[PDB]
Amino acid sequence: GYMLGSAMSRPIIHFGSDYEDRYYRENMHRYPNQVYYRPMDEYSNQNNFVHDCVNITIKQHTVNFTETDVKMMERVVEQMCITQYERESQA
Ligand SMILES: [Cl-]
Repeated sequence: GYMLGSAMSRPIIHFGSDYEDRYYRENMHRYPNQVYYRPMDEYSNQNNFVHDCVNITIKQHTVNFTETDVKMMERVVEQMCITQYERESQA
């Protein structure tokens, strides 16, 4: 029973690796702009929410993708899952 959030903008994250900084700029459109999540009411801890959200969002979006893609999406979808938590908090 994982819901799917509405579209949001993909963040722009900068990486220490010059390769990865640039890889992200070019490929960022290949990554989710929505996130899967179990509902905020089933968690006391945002860390568990985000962790779940990242795991499911990245599975659903691969169930095409490099190892580098998965580092990218780990940092970037976390940040989107945090945004989504913010969305549910406000509500
Ligand atoms: Cl996480």
